[PDB]
Amino acid sequence: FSWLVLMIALPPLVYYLWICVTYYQGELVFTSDAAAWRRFWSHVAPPTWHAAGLYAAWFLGQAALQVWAPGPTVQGMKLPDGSRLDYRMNGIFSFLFTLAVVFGLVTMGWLDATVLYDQLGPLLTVVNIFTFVFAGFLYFWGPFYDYFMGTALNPRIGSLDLKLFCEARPGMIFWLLMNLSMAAKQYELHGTVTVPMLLVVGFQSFYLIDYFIHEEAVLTTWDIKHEKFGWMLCWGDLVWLPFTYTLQAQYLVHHTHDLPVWGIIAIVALNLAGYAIFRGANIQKHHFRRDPNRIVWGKPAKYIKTKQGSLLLTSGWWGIARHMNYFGDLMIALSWCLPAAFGSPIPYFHIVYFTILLLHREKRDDAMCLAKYGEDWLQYRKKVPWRIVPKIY
Repeated sequence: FSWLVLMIALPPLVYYLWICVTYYQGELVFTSDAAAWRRFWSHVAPPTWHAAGLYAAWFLGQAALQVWAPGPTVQGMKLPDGSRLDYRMNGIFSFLFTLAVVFGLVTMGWLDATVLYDQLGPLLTVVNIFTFVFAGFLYFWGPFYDYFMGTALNPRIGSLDLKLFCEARPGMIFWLLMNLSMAAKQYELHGTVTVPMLLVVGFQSFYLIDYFIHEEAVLTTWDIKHEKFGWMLCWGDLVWLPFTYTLQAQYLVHHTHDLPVWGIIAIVALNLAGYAIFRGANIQKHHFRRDPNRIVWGKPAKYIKTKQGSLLLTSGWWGIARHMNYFGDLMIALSWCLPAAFGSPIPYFHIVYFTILLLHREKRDDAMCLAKYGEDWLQYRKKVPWRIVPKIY
């Protein structure tokens, strides 16, 4: 019921926003006018052979890389059953490689610095069709909406795991490439790469670089550990992420304003405070959980020794709130959106979205650790009451 309608509803929302930002001036268009709606929705681009070819070439370039990237191999999760999946993983080498190759096609003139901006509209629809055909196949490898949530758990061909792959290669690297192309397009249309583009493009670049340095970490996440793929997962990978995360740069492509240096200082500080907290918390959890006795913020570490053989840090960021890290991530989000300034609501629809996401994620994780840690978790929730913020929530 809600799922098939949500399923048909999603691709339009991406078109809507894209149309909005590119063809209008990033204003939230809404009228009741018939003629206005025909003008609005005519802007949807049909699927071109050069686009389908280009994407298919890219997606298979990444699949190729994912399969023959140098190494190492890691064991994956799922302690019971065993039920321990092999993961060849070369995200770093892959990333560097596809950069060198892509920039290489670009200097060789064989590809244009701006293809991803130019042939964008058709890509959106090409990938939209490709994910539907794809989700059809994912349904076929393994009862009305199962298209939505999928079957066969973590499906593979030739040591290629699809949830992880789509999570990473053809989805997220495309994100940075688009950003670069859109940077390039701002320069071709206006003579300089404006500072807000450099903030946005650099910030997302570094976030991604950070992501791959911690490629192993995403082997423990809900997407990977628990939820079994499906159209929403696959489409969230190939479509939602690149074509909405690039909205800031999209917007900026024809918004060549600069920011006052105080805005520069506050935005960057926001981003780095956010990274101190997001990466800080995780490292701290780890470095504590490999040596409890070690100091954490000077003081000897305060932990709760859970009956089911695990330790819960009750100090450092984990002492301040149960999810400082999520807060870190959210600061980071807001720091991407603020270069865009206050011309339009569109660039900021990420922090709204991310916020809701984090809220959902928090609730889930909370439940999970109650199912696992029982009273010790409750004891913990007694020690550290604040979910994220933490004086507020």
